[PDB]
Amino acid sequence: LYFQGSLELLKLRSAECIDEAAERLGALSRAIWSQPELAYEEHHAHRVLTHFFEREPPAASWAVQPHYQLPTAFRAEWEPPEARAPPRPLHLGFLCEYDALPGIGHACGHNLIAEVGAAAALGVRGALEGLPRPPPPVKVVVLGTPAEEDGGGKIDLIEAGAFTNLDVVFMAHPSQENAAYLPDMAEHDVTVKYYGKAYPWEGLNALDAAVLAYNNLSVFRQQMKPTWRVHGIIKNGGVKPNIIPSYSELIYYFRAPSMKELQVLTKKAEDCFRAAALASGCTVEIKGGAHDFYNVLPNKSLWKAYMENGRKLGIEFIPSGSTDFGNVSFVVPGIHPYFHIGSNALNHTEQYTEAAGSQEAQFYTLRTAKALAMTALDVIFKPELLEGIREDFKLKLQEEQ
Amino acid sequence: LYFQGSLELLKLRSAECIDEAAERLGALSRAIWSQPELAYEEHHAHRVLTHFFEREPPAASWAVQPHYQLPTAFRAEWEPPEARAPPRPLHLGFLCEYDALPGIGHACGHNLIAEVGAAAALGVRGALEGLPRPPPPVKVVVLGTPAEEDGGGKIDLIEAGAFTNLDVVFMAHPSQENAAYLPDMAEHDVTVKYYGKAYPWEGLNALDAAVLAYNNLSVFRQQMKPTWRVHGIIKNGGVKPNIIPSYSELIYYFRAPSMKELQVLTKKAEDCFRAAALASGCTVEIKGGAHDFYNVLPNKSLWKAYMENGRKLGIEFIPSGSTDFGNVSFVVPGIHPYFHIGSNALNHTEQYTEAAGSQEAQFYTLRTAKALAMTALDVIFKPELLEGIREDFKLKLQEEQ
Amino acid sequence: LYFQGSLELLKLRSAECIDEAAERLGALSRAIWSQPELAYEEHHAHRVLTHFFEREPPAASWAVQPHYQLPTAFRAEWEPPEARAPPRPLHLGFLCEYDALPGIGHACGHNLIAEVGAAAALGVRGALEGLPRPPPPVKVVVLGTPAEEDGGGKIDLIEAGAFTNLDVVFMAHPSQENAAYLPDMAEHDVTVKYYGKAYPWEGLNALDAAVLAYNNLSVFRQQMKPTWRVHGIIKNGGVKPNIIPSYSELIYYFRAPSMKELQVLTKKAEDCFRAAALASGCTVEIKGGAHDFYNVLPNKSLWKAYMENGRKLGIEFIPSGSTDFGNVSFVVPGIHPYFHIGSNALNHTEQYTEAAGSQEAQFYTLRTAKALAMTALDVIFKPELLEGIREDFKLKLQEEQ
Amino acid sequence: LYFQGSLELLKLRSAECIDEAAERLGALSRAIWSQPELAYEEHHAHRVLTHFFEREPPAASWAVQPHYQLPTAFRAEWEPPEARAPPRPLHLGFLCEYDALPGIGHACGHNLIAEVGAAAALGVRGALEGLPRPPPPVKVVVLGTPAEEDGGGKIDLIEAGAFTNLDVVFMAHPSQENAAYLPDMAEHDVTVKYYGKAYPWEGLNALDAAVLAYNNLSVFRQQMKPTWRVHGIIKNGGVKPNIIPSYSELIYYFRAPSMKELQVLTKKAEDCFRAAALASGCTVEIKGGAHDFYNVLPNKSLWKAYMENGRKLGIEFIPSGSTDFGNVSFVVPGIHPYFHIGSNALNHTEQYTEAAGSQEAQFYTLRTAKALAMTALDVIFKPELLEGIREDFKLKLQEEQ
Ligand SMILES: [Zn+2]
Ligand SMILES: [Zn+2]
Ligand SMILES: [Zn+2]
Ligand SMILES: [Zn+2]
Ligand SMILES: [Zn+2]
Ligand SMILES: [Zn+2]
Ligand SMILES: [Zn+2]
Ligand SMILES: [Zn+2]
Repeated sequence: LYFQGSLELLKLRSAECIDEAAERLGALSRAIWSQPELAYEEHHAHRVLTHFFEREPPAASWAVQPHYQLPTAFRAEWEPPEARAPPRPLHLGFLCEYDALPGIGHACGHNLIAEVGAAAALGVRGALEGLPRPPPPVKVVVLGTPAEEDGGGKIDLIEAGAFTNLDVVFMAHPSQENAAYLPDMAEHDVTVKYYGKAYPWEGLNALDAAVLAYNNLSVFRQQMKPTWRVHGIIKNGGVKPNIIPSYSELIYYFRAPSMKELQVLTKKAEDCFRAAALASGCTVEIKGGAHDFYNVLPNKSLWKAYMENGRKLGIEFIPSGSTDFGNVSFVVPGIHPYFHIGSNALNHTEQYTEAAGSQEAQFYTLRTAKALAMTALDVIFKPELLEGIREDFKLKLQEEQ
Repeated sequence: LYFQGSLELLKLRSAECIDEAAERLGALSRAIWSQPELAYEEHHAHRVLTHFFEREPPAASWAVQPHYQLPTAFRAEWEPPEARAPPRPLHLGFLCEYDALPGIGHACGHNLIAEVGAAAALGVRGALEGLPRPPPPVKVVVLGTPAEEDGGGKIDLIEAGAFTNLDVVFMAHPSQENAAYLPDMAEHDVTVKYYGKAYPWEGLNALDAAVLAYNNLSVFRQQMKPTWRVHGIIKNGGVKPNIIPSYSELIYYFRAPSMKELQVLTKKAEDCFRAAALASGCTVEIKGGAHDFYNVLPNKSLWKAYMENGRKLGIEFIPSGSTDFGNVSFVVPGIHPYFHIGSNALNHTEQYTEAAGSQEAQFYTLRTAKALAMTALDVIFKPELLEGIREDFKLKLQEEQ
Repeated sequence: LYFQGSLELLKLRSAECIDEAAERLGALSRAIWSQPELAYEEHHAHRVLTHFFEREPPAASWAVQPHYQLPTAFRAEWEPPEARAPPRPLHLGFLCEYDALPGIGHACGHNLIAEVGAAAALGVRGALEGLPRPPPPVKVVVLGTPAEEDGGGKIDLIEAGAFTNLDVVFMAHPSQENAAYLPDMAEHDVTVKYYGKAYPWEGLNALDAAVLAYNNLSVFRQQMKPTWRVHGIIKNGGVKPNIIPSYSELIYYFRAPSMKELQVLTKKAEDCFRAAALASGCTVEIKGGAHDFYNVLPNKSLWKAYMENGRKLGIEFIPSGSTDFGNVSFVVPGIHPYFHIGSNALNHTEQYTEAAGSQEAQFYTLRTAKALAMTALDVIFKPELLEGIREDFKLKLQEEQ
Repeated sequence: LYFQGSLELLKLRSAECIDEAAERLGALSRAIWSQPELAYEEHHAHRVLTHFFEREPPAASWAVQPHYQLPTAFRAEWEPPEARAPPRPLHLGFLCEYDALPGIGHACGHNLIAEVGAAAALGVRGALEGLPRPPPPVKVVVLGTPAEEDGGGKIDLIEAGAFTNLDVVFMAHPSQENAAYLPDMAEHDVTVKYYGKAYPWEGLNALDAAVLAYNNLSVFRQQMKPTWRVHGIIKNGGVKPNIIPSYSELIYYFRAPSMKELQVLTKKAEDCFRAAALASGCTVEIKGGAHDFYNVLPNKSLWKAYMENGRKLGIEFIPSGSTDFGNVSFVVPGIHPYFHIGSNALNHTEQYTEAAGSQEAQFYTLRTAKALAMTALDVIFKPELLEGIREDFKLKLQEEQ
């Protein structure tokens, strides 16, 4: 309330600090949206974002590390520059995504994800910078995570230990409605290659193998759990009709709400692929993807605290697929709310690219960044909340084996 | 020629003896045709045929053994009753078939097969009975072989040793044209049963197994040798749609021109059946038929001698499927000529039953019986022919491993 | 409260009247459970239930009509016998089901459905019988509806106009948990018959038609809405392998949450069935079931009033498939709550038959009957509720076209 | 015999003229074999062959027309230069093929086909050049026909009228054995394209269409005539698994021994392709090849005359697929004998390329060219043969509708 240094007053400061930075935050979104770049090729977005945190006044007050582990990834850190000597500081992480989609551009609104992560972290710092009483030990960490749509850049960062010292991690994703949580499933990719032998009696038909595998999985759909998903293509199904195909290649991905269910679904698919080899006489290589994507672990305490802030900002509550943030949420407590940006268009369509770059989307983006920053302030000043986040994180970890 | 006791004169005697017996031979065909009986159920035909050889004058001059090994099989033997004491007699076999088809009756003309086997043997005896100079040691053996269309009664007789002491075996089969030999293939029967487990996620779908097996074999047809044949049905594909089928059953038969090719074809089918089990998660029982049918081994010497007789009778030369005579032809040299009976109807159709019982078919049946009997006389009096039959039989046996 | 003739006091009377009748209501359930009868064959259950309402004291105070429209259906009615002359009486319906399942008996607990419908109606009458002040014009109607698991006896009753004068209809169904509503989908049954022509070149393969139809639907599953369901069997897939099958027969049922979605799903299946005919060369008969089952329309006012009563009885809130009550709920406002009976066994399994007939299930059955009866009392004495039920019923009817 | 100007003496002259030209004919084969060129790209072979006939002494005695209708086709003509004025001259055609195979080179021995056509025509001219008595009116015509393995260059030449004035046409093809005729079937090519629409419920799956078409044809194989052939590939079966494929493409070719059978086979395939569209909901384009290849019409008189010559040369008598010579044989009487070249390797394999260019193949090639040339001499001097060829050609034309 009207009290010296209230949490409600710090929350107001962070919202004022975000409104003051609206112009240059909009420029940041425009720079990434206008130059769409694909996974691991986000060189321009990496330059724009590293320069953004280097130029925040005072110069070099954000400690920026470009090319952090990945060439297009980065890391920016800020803390109050004073020590006292008590005693573990709180580490709060904010993620920026910035990879686009082939052909249609930023049809997932990833330019706004970079903006919202930068804005939230800016707002937190400004609320803590305007504090007389020595501020609690906090480090604001920003991580640029490339290649969300393909590869999974967060996973490469996890393998470098980038998340081992974070206590909470925040990010947000533009969608069609406002929701503090939405079920993103685990995912496993696979590439299947069949090899036979090229009169047609003396023939092993690798095209038959591909078709029989397709038939095997198709009838299996009747026994799939209703939450499971299986999609795939025949990449190579022959070259010339006068030669019996001695090579075929399929590309599939499977999805399930948990890792244990995903392993069961993957094993039944493996049987379907191996059966086609047995029936055709071909040999088969089944090569899984480099990284499995994890389902997103929810955190009741963090989500309930986030919704209470958004309701004050005026957000009314009620996705794209699977994200490498699920791997993050398995090692650091986090939230990944989806927000609406003034459009009815669907994600990963051409009309969403229009909305993602529109002037009208800027209001909704900064508003949700305000909600993230206030939620970070809650964790900083409510120790009962921090233990609540850690309790919910520990319990959900056991239920996922 | 016009020489005392010429082979040409004995051949004429056998034709006269067959013409004299035309009336009662026609009655024999009529008795079997008018009362069609199925495999192993030919009780009436067994009575008619045993009574036929018992009534041939003088009474009991044919040594008849009813219920020989099988209830509806029989054996009849005749030899010149005088001994001399020299020295191995020649054993000449003639087979009678007499089983019909379900519903359509004697649509394969099996009544005429019984007639032609009885007639040939009658003609041989009459040619040798009217001989003054002590006749060469010969035993005429007639074997009633039931269950040709299903089961294979000749094979049951082979297992009892019925063919171990025969030197040559004769029979003939009514068809659409006249041919001393026609390619009957080997055959292997199989019954495939799938077992699963009965919400549908917790389900093993045995109907999927049947359909996937069908798909597996269907695409395999492109790589089958053009002489191979595969036919099958889904006998049991479920009972009620609201229960996931936990049981399915297929019935298939495979055909190939040789036993070595048939084993290769059977092994690829086995892979197709097992792949469906792997893809569906079901277990599978693959039960082969009680008896595999063999392809018919030709005998150049016997066939060339048969065609030379038929040409004298006026027969001009150029099938149903697979016959257990192929198993016989692997242990005794034999011939299985097909003959035309005055009709364009196809075997195993309703209109062939009409032809098989017609008066017009009697002329062609007795004519081909005349050709068989003269061919038997050739073997009896041409030792160079007998060794030629045995040489060709020995060589063909090696080529079939 | 402690007021002369309170609704809370009438609700207590109905619970006392149900407890007093527990012994003979248990006997009623035992009589149906011990003699399981199938659809349209429930002659013994029809006798037991008609005799039950005829014996309720005073004799013939329930007006019983046996063999109502169907041979095993019945109708029982009671009202206060006094007229006043004001003015439309309220008609309250209670349904009794009593058909079992082949082999496993009453694995859906339908004996308890008959009991709960009889008990609810008994409790309502006893609450209104013990009233001095002239009671509001009410008619309690009980309808025996045979053949729920097959055929749909309620639909036959709808076609006779049995529901045209009911204002509200009640029934309850034993399951695994307590829920005032659970989503039962619409359903459409179909029987598909393929006709071809019986050498195999001159052949139309009706078995191919069945298998191709199966393949057509199987790959379609990937594009089915996740709430849709398709299940089917190959009833007839051939008779003998040596005859090319000229006839095949499939039996399928489809489910969708609305009639509009069900028509779309049925049309795509029709394309899959017709494509198999085109590909094989066969003709096809597609024969839909005699009666389509409708999805169950919820009624917010009735369900919220029912849950408020159950909470007082001690019921804690949170199915089998599709029911012909959905057709009823489209013409009369109704509720179809599911209740737990002391077991973890699943419906339509052998172990549920054990629970359905157990002594332990009697407490839960009478308890839910108490909840239904009190809910009926709410409708009788709260005119604001009756209009609320009619408003919600009218609006839901428009959303379903 | 030893008679002035005997046909046997002219036949000897043609064999001597071919032996004298062995060195430069071998060089011709070597020039084409060492520089393999594909269909319609045979620029170097066109230069070599046109220069060959231009250099035959006396210069320009062969009237050479380069770039005849096609850029790599050619035409060379020779006749005795003297007129007499009687009266229609005999036109005798010899074809040269010279296109190779992708990757493996001249694995069909087409370099030897060019050689044998040049050699036969050289031998005919030399036999007629060494004649005093005015020679009968004959024109020797050589036609370079490119693109046999793809496209069908003879068909392009037929459409230009190149064959309308030929009386007999000769060519020969290296294989594994010596045969005056071998059954080459008719062929029809087709390209099938499926178009759908890209959540997956709102999806038309063009990949399903391709797979269902494959299933439709696969089960049809059981009812195909045993002489029919169907082969095909899935050229395009998707691009990325996360997008439902809205486009697929198949490439198939069908073969049958006659055009009437080929139309029936093509119509059943058309049904299979259209059924997949109906089942999937996609639209379909079925585009047949630019040119259908015809089966080769035999000519008993020409073949019997050819075998009588080859037997004198020492050839003992007893393929690759389908050839555009079948279209030629439908408008001009011709023969297309296959000859052995000293190898057991199969056509269109890497080891056949070795044999085709070997020194050992030259003897067999020149020998068969001798047989062709003597057969041409038979037609020139036996008018009874010419009418016999024309009678057999006319009758076979009616049997093919
Ligand atoms: Zn995305
Ligand atoms: Zn995204
Ligand atoms: Zn038969
Ligand atoms: Zn037969
Ligand atoms: Zn039920
Ligand atoms: Zn039920
Ligand atoms: Zn070739
Ligand atoms: Zn070629």
